[PDB]
Amino acid sequence: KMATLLEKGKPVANMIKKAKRPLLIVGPDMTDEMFERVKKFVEKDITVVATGSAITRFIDAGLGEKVNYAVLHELTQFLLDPDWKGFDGQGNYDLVLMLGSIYYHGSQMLAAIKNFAPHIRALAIDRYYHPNADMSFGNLWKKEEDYLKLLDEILAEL
Repeated sequence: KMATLLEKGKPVANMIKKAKRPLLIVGPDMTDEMFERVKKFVEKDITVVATGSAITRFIDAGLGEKVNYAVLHELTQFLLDPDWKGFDGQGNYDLVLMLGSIYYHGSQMLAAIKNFAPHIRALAIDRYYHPNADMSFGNLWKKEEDYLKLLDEILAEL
């Protein structure tokens, strides 16, 4: 199985709304315009976790106290455990969305979750196709605006 291609943001919003406990993982490979969208996600009914360098952006935006922090491989370890209590002690996350991942690392985490965590559905919502997600955006990086538009479709529906 390769990740089903997602071509619109509305379907992604719908899955976020239906999940019991959605988690948005935000890594360091975020353009300035991507980070404008991510600020807006922080205000939605979704748990946000920043990995590595991404945490600095949230701090400088004054959103430090509105997001979680993790080291990516450690967070992946916790996610794999079906019995992990999550950041708030109230459970694991049934829907995990990934953006801004260093591609190679994001790919390995997605493979780990696919192989070992059937309890999680994983969506890659980045500007590169991630075959290892359950679902992924395509290779949109040549025309970043197309990608921003998809993120805007998610946001408008949330």
